[PDB]
Amino acid sequence: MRRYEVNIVLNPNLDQSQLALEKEIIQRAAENYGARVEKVEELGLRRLAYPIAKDPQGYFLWYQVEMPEDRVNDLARELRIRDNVRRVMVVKSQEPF
Repeated sequence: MRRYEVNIVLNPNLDQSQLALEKEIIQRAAENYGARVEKVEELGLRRLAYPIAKDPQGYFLWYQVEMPEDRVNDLARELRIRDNVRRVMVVKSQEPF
């Protein structure tokens, strides 16, 4: 197991209902791939470095997870297939919470 930060950008135009659903899907996927979700932060709306799906902003979520290294790429791939997920970036945790 190793600790990673998962940075997720979502469609900025979601209702709180839809948003809550997307977070539930993310957590189930992480658990299905063996991750322990240690911390979740809702960062909120930011201007993207470049527009995605023609929208210049995105709703940001950040997770600190501990999970097997061999499954990290499969989880990122599973997350990127939801239509509301605009961007996923996973980095190794340097200064964990």
